[PDB]
Amino acid sequence: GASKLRAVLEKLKLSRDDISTAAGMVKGVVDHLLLRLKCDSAFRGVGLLNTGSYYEHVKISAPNEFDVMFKLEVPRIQLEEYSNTRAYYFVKFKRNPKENPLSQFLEGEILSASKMLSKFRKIIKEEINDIKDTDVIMKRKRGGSPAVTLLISEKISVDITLALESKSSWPASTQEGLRIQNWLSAKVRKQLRLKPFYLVPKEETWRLSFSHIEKEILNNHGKSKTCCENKEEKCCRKDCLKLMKYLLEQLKERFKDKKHLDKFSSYHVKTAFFHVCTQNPQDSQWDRKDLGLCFDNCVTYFLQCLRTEKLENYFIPEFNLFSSNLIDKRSKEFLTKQIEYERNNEFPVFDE
Ligand SMILES: Cn1ccc(-c2ccc(Cl)c(CNc3nc4[nH]c(CCc5ccccc5)cc(=O)n4n3)c2)n1
Ligand SMILES: [Zn+2]
Repeated sequence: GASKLRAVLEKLKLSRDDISTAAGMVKGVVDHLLLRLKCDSAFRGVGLLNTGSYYEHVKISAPNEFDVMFKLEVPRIQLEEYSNTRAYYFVKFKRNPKENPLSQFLEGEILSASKMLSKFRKIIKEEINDIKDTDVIMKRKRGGSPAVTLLISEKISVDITLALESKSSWPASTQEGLRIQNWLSAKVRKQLRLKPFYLVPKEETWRLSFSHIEKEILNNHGKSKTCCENKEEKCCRKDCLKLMKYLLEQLKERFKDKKHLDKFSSYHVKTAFFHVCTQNPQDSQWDRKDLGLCFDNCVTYFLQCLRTEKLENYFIPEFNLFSSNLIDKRSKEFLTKQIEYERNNEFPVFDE
């Protein structure tokens, strides 16, 4: 069955790597925003999350939809967990200078996201009109984040998310997360947990974000340090993740008229994939020749998650992305059946 999956992956590789002026239109827009933000008092320390993440694609079937993250370092940050949610936090300050750069967004001890987002939108709003280069128009749809969405000409779309960066130890609710010890090693888990973490808005609560960790794992993904560095140990982890992402997008596109799959997104698929990486830590369990079987492990596991309504966040295991209060039974049963139909029909959404 690996023949059809290879073709899907090769078509997908060709649209990725095909010459496109898109990422260059995005970089120029972003560079201007960053310069204008930087000469403002609240945003002096603003920058891009990854330098080279102008062409950062969440949607693997839409090469004109980009997603970028602007970060702002918050020293001496004081976090308070909201309502035992494990993942949502009030942000207050230890306060070294009474007025650090973010003072103008406080309400009491607590940092206001809505007010910080409003000034961020407005500054960006005042630089879009200033643009003489290309056709740029922004759209404000609710949710909190992705905060600002810019449309460059007819096809190019960019989501801009503002995130706070903290360089201190990850919050206690991550303690039992990142369960990579038996796969990538305990040492690697330590090195990654020494990296910063982020907070995005989503009640003026912020949500922990570990965006930046996926690139770190995906580029160094084997139990063997030489995974995918020769022909004797080529594995299919990356391809399985891409095929899972493309499955959800195609299903979401096929059923955009109904509402049942609106709660699901690629991070649900990413999460479930990395849980299978923990379950199956050996490179031999990810042999390239076994693409078809391995993809089926991933599908099977994700379907198990839907039916039991349990999908643990990868960093904060007590958080169930599939709880009833987050996604109702109807939605999960609808997705379960659509995937079964794909699985038992040699995945028709791939040849279309
Ligand atoms: C986009 N959204 C909206 C809401 C949340 C959310 C909800 C609850 C929690 Cl408890 C958290 C905690 N924060 C969080 N959880 C993730 N999960 C992954 C996917 C898995 C992964 C990623 C990289 C390496 C290995 C596995 C990507 C990511 O950036 N985060 N960030 C995040 N997320
Ligand atoms: Zn590999």
